This record gives sequence, C-alpha cells and structure tokens, in this order.
Amino acid sequence: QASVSIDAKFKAHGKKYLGTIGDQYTLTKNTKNPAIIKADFGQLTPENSMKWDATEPNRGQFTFSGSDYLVNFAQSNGKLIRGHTLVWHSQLPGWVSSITDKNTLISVLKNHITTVMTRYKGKIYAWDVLNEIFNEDGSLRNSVFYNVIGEDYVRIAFETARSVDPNAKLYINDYNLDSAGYSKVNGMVSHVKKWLAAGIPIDGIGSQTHLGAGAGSAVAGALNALASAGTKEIAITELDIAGASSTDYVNVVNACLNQAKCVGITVWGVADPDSWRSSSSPLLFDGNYNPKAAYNAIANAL
Ligand code: NA
Ligand code: NA
Ligand code: NA
Ligand code: NA
Ligand code: NA
Ligand code: NA
Repeated sequence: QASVSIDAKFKAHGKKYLGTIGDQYTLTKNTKNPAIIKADFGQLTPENSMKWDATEPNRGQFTFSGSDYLVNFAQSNGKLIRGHTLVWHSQLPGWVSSITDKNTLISVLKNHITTVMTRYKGKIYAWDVLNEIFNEDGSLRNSVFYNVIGEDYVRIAFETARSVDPNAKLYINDYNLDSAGYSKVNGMVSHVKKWLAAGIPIDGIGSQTHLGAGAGSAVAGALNALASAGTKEIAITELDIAGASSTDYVNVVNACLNQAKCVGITVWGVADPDSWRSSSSPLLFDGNYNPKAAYNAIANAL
C-alpha cells in the first residue's frame, strides 16, 4: 500500500472515485494486493466474475459464488462497485449465441439482466449494461443480440435494468473512444443522442481507455466529445497504458479532472503481473506490488 492514496486525492477534487479491479484470486494471492486495494483505491469492478459465462453458464441456471465474493469484499471495505457486464458478445455461453428466435432471445436477455441485478440490488453504483456494441466505424456490431433482436435490444436492456434497480447508474461501455473525431466516438455520440431522445434510460458512457504509449493527451478531447452525447455522466472504466509513463497517466487523470461529467477512473488491474496486458507493464504497481513512477506522478498532480 502506498502511503498516499490517489483515490483520496481524486475525491478531494469532487470526483467519486479512482478505483481498480479484483476477484477472488487477485484478492487472495498475496498480502500486498488486497492491502493496496483497501488503502489506495475507492472502487472495484469484478474482472470476470459477473460476466455472462461466469453467472449463467446454462439457460436459467446461475452461479454466483465468485461475484458474491467480489461484491462482499467491496461492500465490507467501503468500496463502490461497478457491475460488469450484462450484455456482451464476448465471454457469452454458446447456449445464448445459438438462439435464433427474437422473442426467445428477449426473454433470455431480460431474465439474465433481472436475475443478476436483483441479487445485488442497491449495492451497485453503476452497471455496464451494454458492452462493446459498436464497430470501429461507428456502426452497430452484428452480435447475436443485434442480429436476432435488432436495435431494439438497446432499449430493452436499459429499460429492464432501470426497472430492476433504479438506484444504479446505467452505462454503455466501449473501447477506442480515445480521441475526438474518431469514427467510433462519433458513432457513440450520435446513437446515444438518438436513444436518449427516444426515452431510453442511459445514465452514462464508459470509455475503457486501453492505451498505447503516448496516447494519454488525446483523452481530454475524447471525453469532451463524449460529453455531447447528453448523458448525465461519463467515466474512464478500464484504464491501462503500455509503458505506464508518468506523462501518459497524468494526462489521462487530468482529462477526467477537467471534465464535469467524468465521475471517476477505474484502472484495469493493480500490479503489472496481474495485467491482461502484462507484457506491456501498463499498470501503477510493479511486479513487487510497489508503486511505480506513474502512481507518484498522479499523487503529486492532485
Ligand atoms: Na466481471
Ligand atoms: Na459468478
Ligand atoms: Na451486442
Ligand atoms: Na437504474
Ligand atoms: Na454525455
Ligand atoms: Na470507472
């Protein structure tokens, strides 16, 4: 645990949190990881336990051991939770992707959303209701949901989520929304404007922010562009930067800081060895679970 908490410093500027991720393994693999989470971060997103493959492996049969653990740890330690994720083309069981009848898929979708959200009703700050539903060009991804139900799946997902847990902020999350003017950014904005105008309850836009070295400075403009979609809020949801340079990390932190709609940042992992992109050493803590230069840079920029 770093003596200075970047989450505490971020909150002092009016932000909701500066968080990270976890699940049973990383929370128990050693003593430093959970200690770092409790001391320096104020929010948690389950890395995998809440995804469709892990929660409803078979039709109508749910498995909540792993998600229960993450939620219970977060709640027992004063950490906000971002549920992740409800509807996604990846990490989706074959029983779902093989469905071809529209009403059947809708029933399945609603039951999945309802069962998962009901179990953690009132304990979730925000839910990534929809994940990665856009092609790079801004058009809608031809996932099973889009192919079988059509664009109406967006309304169905959000309305169902809103009804099940009105306390949670409902988000649409995506990657490559990293610079103003990018086709995917433009598509996100135009679709969300349309959906909101149609009465669909979308509270926020989540920008994954999985970056390469030197890409941090473009984030400020991206958030500004995303702000025009008209949602109540936005958030950097899965932050990691190849090389973890101080300039890049400070640039991203400042991007959120200077944008009213950005409620917080979630770094996708604590220490490099546990990163899904470990070969790029993209996190704030090293192989010894010690704070890297970027962590201190962030602490001193706040
Ligand atoms: Na998850
Ligand atoms: Na689970
Ligand atoms: Na989809
Ligand atoms: Na809601
Ligand atoms: Na917005
Ligand atoms: Na976040």
